[PDB]
Amino acid sequence: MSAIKPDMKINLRMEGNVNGHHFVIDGDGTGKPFEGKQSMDLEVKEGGPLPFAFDILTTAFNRVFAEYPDHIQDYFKQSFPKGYSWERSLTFEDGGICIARNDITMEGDTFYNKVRFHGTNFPANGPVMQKKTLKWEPSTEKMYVRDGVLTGDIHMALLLEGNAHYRCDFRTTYKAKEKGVKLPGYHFVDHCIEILSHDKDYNKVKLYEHAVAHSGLPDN
Ligand SMILES: O=S([O-])[O-]
Ligand SMILES: O=S([O-])[O-]
Repeated sequence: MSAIKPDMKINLRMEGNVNGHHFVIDGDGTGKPFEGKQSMDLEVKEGGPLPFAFDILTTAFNRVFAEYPDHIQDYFKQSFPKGYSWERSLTFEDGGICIARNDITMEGDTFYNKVRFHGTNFPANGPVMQKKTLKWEPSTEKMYVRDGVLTGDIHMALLLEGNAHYRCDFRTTYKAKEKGVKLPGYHFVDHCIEILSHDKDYNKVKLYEHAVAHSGLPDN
């Protein structure tokens, strides 16, 4: 009923535009759905070298890849073989705003990902456009249903030069392709995302995420 393997390939193409700058990015990677770990090699095919911080894009490059325990419904693994899509708002504290789409589908041992990323109102002297971002801090997503739709909220923070932080609020909606796929209870998903290596101008990046679901206190 699932057909999600313990090892899967990941195939991804992103087209997008931030502060007027258009780009295209390709990803080929591998992951381990049931351990909640994945890794990806990203390559810019148009719009390079990007005039903005690469970190803003990186959560755009699948909650399938998260370790769900048994007492929590796993909507993402239950949305296959047919797949699902998500939509995200990234509200930055200094007025920068991004919206994002991923349409996720499966052929054999490979997830396919049609991704769209649009950003604006980023200040010219901000960390994004000055490229002063170091990494996303690990996070904790909250998952809840709001009018028959699974929703994730995250207080994200980008570490900057000098250990300052640049805030971002995520809200993501998640939508199974198949009707009447069972919504889960209110729960959490810890994340940690990480650029493992990158070339100088970020035309080549190697990314890794690790995520695990939990009920919160007292259970976790
Ligand atoms: O857990 S992360 O730092 O690889
Ligand atoms: O479950 S709480 O009340 O400790």
